[PDB]
Formats: sequence, structure tokens, C-alpha cells
Amino acid sequence: AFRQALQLAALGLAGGSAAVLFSAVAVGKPRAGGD
Repeated sequence: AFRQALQLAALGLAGGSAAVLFSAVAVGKPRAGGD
């Protein structure tokens, strides 16, 4: 779980204030592939 751990550490370190905004905009924001 080396990739599952690093991806999780950066998640809680980069998914709090920007997450609430991503969902607030996704209300109408089209899905252009993603990542």
C-alpha cells in the first residue's frame, strides 16, 4: 500500500478548503476528463 499511503497523506494535506469549492462549482461545471 505504498501508493495508497502517499496518495492518502497528500489527500488530508490537500483536500479541505479546495474540496468544498470543487463541489460547489461542480454543480454545473462540465466533466472534461478530470485528471
